[PDB]
Amino acid sequence: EELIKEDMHMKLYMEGTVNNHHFKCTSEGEGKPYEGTQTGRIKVVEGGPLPFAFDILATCFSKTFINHTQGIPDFFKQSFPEGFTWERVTTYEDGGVLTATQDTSLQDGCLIYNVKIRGVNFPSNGPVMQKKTLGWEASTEMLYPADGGLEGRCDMALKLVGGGHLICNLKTTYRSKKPAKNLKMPGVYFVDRRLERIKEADNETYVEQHEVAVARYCDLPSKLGHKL
Amino acid sequence: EELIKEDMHMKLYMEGTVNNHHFKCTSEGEGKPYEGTQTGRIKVVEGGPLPFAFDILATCFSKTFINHTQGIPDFFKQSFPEGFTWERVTTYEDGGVLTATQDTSLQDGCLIYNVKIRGVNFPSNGPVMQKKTLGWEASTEMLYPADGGLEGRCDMALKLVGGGHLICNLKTTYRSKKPAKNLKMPGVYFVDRRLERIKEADNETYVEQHEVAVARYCDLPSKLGHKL
Repeated sequence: EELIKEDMHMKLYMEGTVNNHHFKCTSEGEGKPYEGTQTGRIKVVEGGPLPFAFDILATCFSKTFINHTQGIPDFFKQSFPEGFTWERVTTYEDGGVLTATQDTSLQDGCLIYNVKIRGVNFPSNGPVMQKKTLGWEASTEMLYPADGGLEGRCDMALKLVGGGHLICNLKTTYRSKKPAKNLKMPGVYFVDRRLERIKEADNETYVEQHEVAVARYCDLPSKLGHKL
Repeated sequence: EELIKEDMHMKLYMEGTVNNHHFKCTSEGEGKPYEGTQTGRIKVVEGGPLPFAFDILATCFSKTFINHTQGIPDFFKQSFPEGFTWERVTTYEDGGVLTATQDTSLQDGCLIYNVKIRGVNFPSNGPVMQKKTLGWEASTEMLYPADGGLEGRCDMALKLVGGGHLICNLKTTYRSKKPAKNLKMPGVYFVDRRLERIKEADNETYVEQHEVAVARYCDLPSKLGHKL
């Protein structure tokens, strides 16, 4: 955590496939890890233009930049210098499935991300393959300790050209590369986010994204103590 | 909404099956619809004792009692006197699937609920059929307008004897019995809840449950206006 400063930069490398279309991306950005804000500027550097909506890649581009306040133990910031990994399956209600695995490390004061994606069964006439999406609504992820790490569960709503939504479900496992001895685990908690597309160009082969993410425990009264 | 007073009572009838076990329940309770709090006292009146954890029925026992503040249009309170319905499928990560359909009406100043449940494929040696559960964690449901009504998506964590969790996903459709002409629809929003078992007796054939539920829009700054 002393390694995670008030301002920090990131660099990312990504490779993957979605329905038999291969691609690679890179990004660089910066943010304020304790305020929960960050910006990523992303280039598709192989396989552009992608034949699918860039939106389905948005959550692959940063858990160190969540505002955990001084009250919630921060699994992610605590993991440095060793870092941590995440592994996710996102399931779309029209059948698309996107798996992703990620490594986060700290090198020369810069966060370094390496992400690998594999998506299949996106319907050819669906909004993702037809590029009829308009970004994500805000969301809430529930995180809970499981087997020495954290698991996350989140349902997200993708805005559609024409006004509807297409929903997906995210199941994520977060694992620290630091021994359990050295981690204070949080209880069950929540991260509220708003991830927004700020800019794009050349048929989505350049995209700028911003996220704000703030953690909380449930602050509702408890009748089991306590309790308002 | 003038029909929904600061204190209101409820009565419920429930019938269903879970893995070839038939049962019926009734409940009666009261709450403060604008404060988002309620209590239900529930009896298993046929098929008791149930061979499964009562916890899987908990979310079948009340959307009128959500605190929507004065800022979020309240789909549920607006629906009266006609009322509304909900239909849900809850999918457990170990394979159990529970479908439920519900009618809410207002009769003589009392809310009346009629619920029908059908659950299948709960693993015989799983925590539900072995009655190794210890209640639910707090949760957040995302609600969004869809096709004249609202849909909800929520992931919940069931506490397990021994310390783990078993996760499930809830997909719900809420439909008003009042014509669209007469409803102000909310935008996408969130309901945070804490549902707690207060009391139980005679092998879970009597259960008292309390819920607190408070709605919010995402209050995080937006870089698309606006924006802190």
